[PDB]
Amino acid sequence: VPMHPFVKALQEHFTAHQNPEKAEPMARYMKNHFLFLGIQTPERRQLLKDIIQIHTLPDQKDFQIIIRELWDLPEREFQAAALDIMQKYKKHINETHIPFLEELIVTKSWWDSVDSIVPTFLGDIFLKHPELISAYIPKWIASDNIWLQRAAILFQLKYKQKMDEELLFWIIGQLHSSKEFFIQKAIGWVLREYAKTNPDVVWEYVQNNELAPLSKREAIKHIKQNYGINN
DNA sequence: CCCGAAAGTCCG
DNA sequence: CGGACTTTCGGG
Repeated sequence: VPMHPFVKALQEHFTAHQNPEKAEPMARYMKNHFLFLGIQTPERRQLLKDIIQIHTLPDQKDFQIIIRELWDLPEREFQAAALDIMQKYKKHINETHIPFLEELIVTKSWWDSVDSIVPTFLGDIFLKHPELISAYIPKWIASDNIWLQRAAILFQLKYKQKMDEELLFWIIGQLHSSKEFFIQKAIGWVLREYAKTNPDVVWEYVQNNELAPLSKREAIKHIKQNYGINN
């Protein structure tokens, strides 16, 4: 597939501002799973802005094409740009994009891309179409893929009073035995966050259900102050 | 300005 | 283990 001119312009502009000195620790921070150009977010967003000002944002007919082509580029900044761009097409995104979003989650996978995709884009879709949750979450949990499993945990992260508690706890129950850091941490996170909405329910859950020690400790990082730590 | 979050390192 | 600290980013 021939590169879209918008993507080529973006690649040229990013590459002209690369910083090899910054790229080295930036890559080590991601455990060297990715090449980096060495461009951090404030400049990366300005550089994207430059290209939009010159070329304009492509027609929505090319939205998914742009994202995939950026996803295929080796340096991590292009996936970060791709997520910035998807946000600009946000009002075109609906439930038919769930498989498209799945595929972004399982390719070039790490906590930075997956955390940017799940509580926002997928979170909004399932909030509007909760009947579709059961068409995906059971598969995600059963899959070998820890990022799909993390997606099942985190898609409700920002739901607050719209949280489905029964569902949340069922999902955690399914994954509480996982020895994977990124799963134990996501469980801790989502519980810590939901505790800001309903501390009593989270407290009761962690005191009476099995969790990895990391999950539990992270869950009660704040609300342990409200209940106390027994001798 | 601040704070809280993800990671990360380092230490007992 | 779990705590102290670090950077970057986003939101008040």
